[PDB]
Parts: sequence; C-alpha cells; structure tokens
Amino acid sequence: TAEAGITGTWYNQLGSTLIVTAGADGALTGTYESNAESSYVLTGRYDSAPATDGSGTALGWTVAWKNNYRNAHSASTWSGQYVGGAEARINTQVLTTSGTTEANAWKSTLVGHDTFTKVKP
Repeated sequence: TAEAGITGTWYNQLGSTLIVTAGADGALTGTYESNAESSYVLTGRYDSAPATDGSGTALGWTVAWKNNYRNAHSASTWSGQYVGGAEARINTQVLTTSGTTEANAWKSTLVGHDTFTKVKP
C-alpha cells in the first residue's frame, strides 16, 4: 500500500532528512531535519487510494521554518509523487515563501526541486 511505502525516513540529494508517517486516512505527519536545532514540524496529505496502473502516488506537505532554535519567517511546500519498489523515490517540486513587505512580494517565493530516496546520498 501507499501508506506502507511512504511511512519512514527519506533523504534528499543534499542530505536533509524527512521522517514521515502516512495515516490510513490520507494524513502525513512527521519532521524535516537539516540535530534538534535542525528539526521542524511537517504536515501534509497524500492520495490514500492511488491508481494501480504503475502511476505514482500524489502527495504534498508543508514545513514552516520555525522551531525552538530558529525562525526564518518562511514556509516551504513540497508537491510531488511517491514511486514505490526497489528504488523507491519521492519526486518533488518545492515552493518557499518568505514573509515580505508589499514592495518586496515579487521576490517572496523561491521554486526548486527535491528528490528523496530511502538511502543516504
């Protein structure tokens, strides 16, 4: 199942660590790291009944960059899909919005991409 495949630890290309639980209901909950100072709350959603035709499983989550040690006045959202199997991946594109004045809103939002695997890079 997607629940079983998604739940656990994932690592991006840079070394950052995603620790997530996929609930039977469609909930994603966990933490995003990089180290306590580097750990942030994660919440999102996933398709809890995906297609069975070889398609990936749609999902997304948000991290607000505020914890007990830092506040960057910003939040990132990852949107992507889980692909199961021996080389399982979560393939994502990521928006990062910082709080700005009205005058600086044009430079409020970064776009990037993150690829997560079950094994460290």
